[PDB]
Amino acid sequence: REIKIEGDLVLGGLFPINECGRINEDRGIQRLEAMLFAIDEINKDDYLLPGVKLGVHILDTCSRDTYALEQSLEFVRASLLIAGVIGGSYSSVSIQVANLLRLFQIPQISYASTSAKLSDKSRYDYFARTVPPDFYQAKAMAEILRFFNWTYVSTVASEGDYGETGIEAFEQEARLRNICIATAEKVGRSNIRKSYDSVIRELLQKPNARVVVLFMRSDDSRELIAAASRANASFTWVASDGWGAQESIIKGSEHVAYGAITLELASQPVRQFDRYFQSLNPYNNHRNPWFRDFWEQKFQCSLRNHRRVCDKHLAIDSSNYEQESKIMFVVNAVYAMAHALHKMQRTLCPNTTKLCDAMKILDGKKLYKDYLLKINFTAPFNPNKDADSIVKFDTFGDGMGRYNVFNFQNVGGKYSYLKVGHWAETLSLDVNSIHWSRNSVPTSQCSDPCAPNEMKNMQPGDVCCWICIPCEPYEYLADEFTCMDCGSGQWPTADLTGCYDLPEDYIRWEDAWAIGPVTIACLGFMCTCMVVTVFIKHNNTPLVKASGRELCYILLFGVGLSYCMTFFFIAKPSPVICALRRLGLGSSFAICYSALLTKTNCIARQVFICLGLILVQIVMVSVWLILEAPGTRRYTLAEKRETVILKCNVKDSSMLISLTYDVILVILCTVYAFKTRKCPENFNEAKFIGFTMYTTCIIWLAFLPIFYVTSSDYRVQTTTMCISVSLSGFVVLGCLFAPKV
Amino acid sequence: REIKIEGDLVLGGLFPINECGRINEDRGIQRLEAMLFAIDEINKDDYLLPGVKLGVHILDTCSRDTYALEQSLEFVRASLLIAGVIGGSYSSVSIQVANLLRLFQIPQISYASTSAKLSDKSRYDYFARTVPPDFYQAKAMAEILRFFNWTYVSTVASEGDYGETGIEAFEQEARLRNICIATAEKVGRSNIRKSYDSVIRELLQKPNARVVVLFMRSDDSRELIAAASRANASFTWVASDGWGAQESIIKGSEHVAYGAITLELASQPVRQFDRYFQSLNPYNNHRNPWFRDFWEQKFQCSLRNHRRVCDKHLAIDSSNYEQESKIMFVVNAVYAMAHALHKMQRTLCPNTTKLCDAMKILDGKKLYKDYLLKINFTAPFNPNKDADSIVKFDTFGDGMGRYNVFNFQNVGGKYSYLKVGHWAETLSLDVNSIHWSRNSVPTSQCSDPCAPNEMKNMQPGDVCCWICIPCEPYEYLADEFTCMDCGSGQWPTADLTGCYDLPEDYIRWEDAWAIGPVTIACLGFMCTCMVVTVFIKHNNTPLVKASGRELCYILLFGVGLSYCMTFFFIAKPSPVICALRRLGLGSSFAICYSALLTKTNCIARQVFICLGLILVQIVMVSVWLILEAPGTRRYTLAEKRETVILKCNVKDSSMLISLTYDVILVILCTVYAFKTRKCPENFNEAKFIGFTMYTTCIIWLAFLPIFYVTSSDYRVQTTTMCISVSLSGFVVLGCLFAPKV
Ligand SMILES: COc1cccc(C(=O)N[C@H]2C[C@@](N)(C(=O)O)[C@@H]3[C@@H](C(=O)O)[C@@H]32)c1
Ligand SMILES: COc1cccc(C(=O)N[C@H]2C[C@@](N)(C(=O)O)[C@@H]3[C@@H](C(=O)O)[C@@H]32)c1
Ligand SMILES: *[C@@H]1O[C@H](CO)[C@@H](O)[C@H](O)[C@H]1NC(C)=O
Ligand SMILES: *[C@@H]1O[C@H](CO)[C@@H](O)[C@H](O)[C@H]1NC(C)=O
Repeated sequence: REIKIEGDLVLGGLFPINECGRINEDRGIQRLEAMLFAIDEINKDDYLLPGVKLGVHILDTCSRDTYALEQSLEFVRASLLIAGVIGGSYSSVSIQVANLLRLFQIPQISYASTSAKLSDKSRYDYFARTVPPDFYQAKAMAEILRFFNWTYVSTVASEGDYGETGIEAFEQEARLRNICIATAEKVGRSNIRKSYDSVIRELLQKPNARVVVLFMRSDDSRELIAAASRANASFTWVASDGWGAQESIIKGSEHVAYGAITLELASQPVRQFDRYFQSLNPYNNHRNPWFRDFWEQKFQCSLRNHRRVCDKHLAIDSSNYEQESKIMFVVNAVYAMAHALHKMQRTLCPNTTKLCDAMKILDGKKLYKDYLLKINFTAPFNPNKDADSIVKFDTFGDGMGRYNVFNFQNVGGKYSYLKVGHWAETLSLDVNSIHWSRNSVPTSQCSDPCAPNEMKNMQPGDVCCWICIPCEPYEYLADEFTCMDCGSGQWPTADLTGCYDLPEDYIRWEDAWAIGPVTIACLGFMCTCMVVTVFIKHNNTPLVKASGRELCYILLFGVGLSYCMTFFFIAKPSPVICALRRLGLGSSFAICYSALLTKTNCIARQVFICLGLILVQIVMVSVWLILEAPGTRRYTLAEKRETVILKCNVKDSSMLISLTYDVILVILCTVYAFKTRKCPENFNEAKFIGFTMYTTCIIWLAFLPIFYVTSSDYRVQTTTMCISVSLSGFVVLGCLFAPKV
Repeated sequence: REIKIEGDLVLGGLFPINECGRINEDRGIQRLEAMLFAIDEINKDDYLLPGVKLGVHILDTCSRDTYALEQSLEFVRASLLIAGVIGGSYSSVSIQVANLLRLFQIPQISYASTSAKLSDKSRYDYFARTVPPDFYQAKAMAEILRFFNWTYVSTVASEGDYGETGIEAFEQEARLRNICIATAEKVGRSNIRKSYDSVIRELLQKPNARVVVLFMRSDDSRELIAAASRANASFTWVASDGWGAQESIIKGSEHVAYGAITLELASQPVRQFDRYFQSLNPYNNHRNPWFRDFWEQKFQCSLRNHRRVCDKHLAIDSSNYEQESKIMFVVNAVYAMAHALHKMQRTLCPNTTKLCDAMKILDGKKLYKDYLLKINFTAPFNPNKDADSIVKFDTFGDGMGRYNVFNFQNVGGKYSYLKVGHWAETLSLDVNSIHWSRNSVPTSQCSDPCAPNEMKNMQPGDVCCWICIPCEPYEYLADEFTCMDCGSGQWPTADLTGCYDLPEDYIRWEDAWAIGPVTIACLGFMCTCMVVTVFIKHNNTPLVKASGRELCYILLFGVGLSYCMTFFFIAKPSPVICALRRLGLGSSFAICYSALLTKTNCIARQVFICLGLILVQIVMVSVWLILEAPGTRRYTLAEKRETVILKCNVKDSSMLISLTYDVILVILCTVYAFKTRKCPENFNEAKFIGFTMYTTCIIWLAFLPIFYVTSSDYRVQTTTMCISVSLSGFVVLGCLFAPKV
């Protein structure tokens, strides 16, 4: 089981064919028929090793680490001849052969070993890939979980030298663009969490992690899809090139990965392969001893007594297979050895064409410094040469990171893969053909964004998580993380940034006071109207002649003003109104004192009536000073969180100070009118004035101490002030008209 | 630089000597002079390979991975002779030589390679240690962070195949005994966090992680102590056997690790070593070419023109060195090869003694199945044979986990290590000789335990962290995580589990009422006393004869009872007292109705006085029914969070219902006594009774509507009820005595 065609030079090469059940049919013998294709297409091509036939010596690796070492001794046991192997297509296969070809100085060219450990050039100093490392693959998994703003993800990586050193470079590149990984764990096949149902349940315990980064190998992604359909669930499988663009890892679970996003490595494929690999039947196939049963296992044929025996019209056309992505890399990484062993011949022995004596030892260290910086044109089957087709190794012997972004679009019945994107500067994937799980762009964040009514961003200690919590309704949410207050008087709008002020109320609308006391004040116009018969119609009455005929024009005209000052208590507050209420209340109780205590010396006496007529302005001039000097415009009281009630610019004691200027003259009114409690003059002094000395001004000391207790203060001061003069309007001044007529 | 002494058989062995600056002097040539000691002590010992001389072929490893492979080819390049190597003392040295000795079937016996990857017997099937794995070392780091209850730790492990597979078995054994690791990171020498100041600052950003699990190698623990003293800080270094019991990793930082707890592997050392290694001078030392400059580098001597040249009286006694712990393991793991190559000779060729023809090929696979189950007595220098000294491999080729627990006690000036503990069942370390950092048993938990006044355990989503938060003061903290309420009436004690009830108040102490109204009631005894002159002294008065002489014994005796029912309003509430208040208040106002409305028909009238004398019990019999049928015991009102005020078992309307039974007879009292407002009989009816018809019962309708408004209800009903009868006690019944005398 090893090909041996002779040649003046020998190229090695060890390929994963077995897996020893299957022949692997996609990344296996579809690559061994490509490297052997290029060797068949070198010896015919002149000006590239002319006259020096290249022969190969190929062995399988059985897709296993410690079996590759037993097959790697077939090269070097003649050295204790080979001028370079073509590496191993897997990762753990090609690490622990570079730890044995290093000792004999044999160069190794891998073509798929995307691992980060193989750039430490102090240990593997004979290892140049033609595939970019996995640091440029975590960089395409941070810029693809930020173009969709997924933040709360859950990474899964297989154990070994591929996952654990390709996910330790993702956790140090997802904690740099604020991506919060929930659950990271191993899945590998040596007793960590080897039950695949024990790890698909852990990804189901989190309900808010629908984006799972599958950085696993090609073995633990056909046993994590065959264990994510039994224990039935679904996510958005974002996966590395372990999954890749393989249509044989998904052969029996075509509905659970129906929105998967995988990224292969970008390759414009070769177009002379499908005229060669398609024309290889088991009848005409000599060299490789694994191709004689490849068509047996692929087409399920036979050659013991199994199913349908091979008919000769069974070939491999484009209805069977699609050419693998990493077939450009196989024919590229074998010409790089063919450009090294040609430029060496142009240096050591340029006069001769065949193998000289100076190139018969094959100095390995000199072969690694004539080759590591060797750029070239291309694999010559791919056109657009200058448009990114230059094979070129870096200082570490790598390629350039060029990553297509595939998608598992299940649209045409046949569940096929489909390209959407790019890399190397550009995240250029177009969201118009990407199908998804449940046909929607999914979200995975730690906490949901909530309503902007009272919530706020409260991130306790980290960046990826927060919590929305209600705050006060009088505040505004300005900085979107802590709401702030605007103060009393103003109320925030629906935007929760600015606050709008409020007026007081419609005091004059009804309030059970815009119709009640003004109807009592509607009869207040009838107090002076009913007393107008004493005024002008019957001014020559003998009882009025013995009364204060000049005094009743002060005693009853202001009684109508006491029935008129309540009108200003219902209008809008203003310096023309609420300061006039300070001028009105002093004028209203300028009659209850000047017609009770003064009329004891006038109506129950004109030699001193000039001082009594000047007694109304005895404090009213000083009351004019307190109605002019302090602030007499407006105010606005603010109670608990909803009050804009606009009282005038005084206090309760300021009205009490004006109340003290007149009621003290009414306090000693009945004390100065207690002597005439039995003896009248015209049956009116002891019969009427003593009643208004007691009963009238007691109401002036009843509701007035209650004026500083109430809150709305609607009719406690408007009605009762106008109602208190109706006693002294009728029982002493309208009472005289009762026996008149 | 390789020892070669001949023999009929050959034992290998590769030791870490260089590091190529130092000769490492503790784990290096103090081991190579021990394996070569046992080979010098085998050929003299009969009955253990008799007549077959054992020769060694020893090479250095330079303490490096990929340099051991260039020296491992010196054994096997004659096979493309050696009958077994004695392994590599390091971890990464002895993994990637078992991946090359496996191919030629050569057994390898390590003696310090404590790693968990080397028990996967599908790959390294020619590798039997004599040191227990690292799964039994994480099991001694979970049971040592639970005996001190440290929970919030921060693990640090070096990169490679020792740390990352010895700390991935600690994180899966610290999340099993509730130990919450804060910061886990790599420190290894390939561009992860290779600045050691960048990782000692990350352990300083957490202020609550003073316990750091140092699972690093012997290289990143002399550059993490030489970078934890420059950027000066201190912790409690709990460290694996990378640190171990080495007194050369701490040579210049003897104060920063002064409370360190390290665990080596338990070994009762050999006692024939210090008679052999102490007697090896550079004059008499032939074989090993590294010992000729070992004493040059150890004693800082010379042999270009450096310091003090070697005098011949310079030897190595017990004042220089202490024998390493893993020297029992070197002489043990080389006799296991000597018991394998002896029991094979007793099987294949027992008739002859020397090497026969059947043992001249040295079948390697048969050498690994005659040996892997081979128990033996001991290395024969260690006594107490049956007391745990049996060399024995398990099914995976291991030892038994026996771990001493050292301590860096800096007590004697010379900062020496000191043993405290044990393992293999028992955490038996005794906390009486353990010095610490700052002489205290440290703590590292996520959140501190708080005061039990109002706090509670609030663990949001995890187990390792919580938060203490204050709750209500009327609740008790029962379950130590959520405080619970006990309800009104009872108040929790200092234990915050049980609640104690409260009485109401001392109502009769002062309350501005235990001296005020009772002094007014002290004169209440003087109302009947001043009226006693009308009672017995002057009962034959003509004004009293025209008055109700039989009626005043009902009108004034109950007036003293109205001055006596206020006494029950100050005593303790009870069915004898507060239900008597219901019987008293009806009896108190059985006089204000029967001497105002009834005395209008008696004192201002005996043909109908028998119905008036029966009018006191006209509703009092039904008032006795409501004083007997409902609940008449007690009650207890509970206001907001502090109130146990015990009113009697009625409502305010229940007293109002008793008030409605008598005051309605007093409501129509003045209406029935409004006719005699001008005409008296003995100048007492229209002059006194009409005053008590108006002024007395108006006070009965003044304070009684205020009795259901007050909260404390101290003197609003006790004083004013007794004060209201003083009007009808004096102005109508004491007023008649005023013109009498
Ligand atoms: C089955 O045993 C193992 C062990 C380790 C890895 C893998 C594995 O899945 N390798 C995958 C991913 C790959 N990009 C890489 O080199 O890791 C290349 C691509 C290829 O060559 O076709 C494979 C499999
Ligand atoms: C300097 O380069 C390296 C690389 C890897 C590990 C180490 C290392 O520190 N090994 C330490 C710890 C050990 N118990 C083990 O076997 O890992 C044995 C004990 C000994 O044999 O004396 C050493 C050093
Ligand atoms: C997150 O990314 C999505 C992807 O288009 C975008 O629509 C959205 O606006 C982004 N959110 C923020 C806050 O930038
Ligand atoms: C935690 O361990 C220490 C170590 O002795 C012990 O004293 C303490 O009581 C333990 N705490 C609990 C809650 O068991």
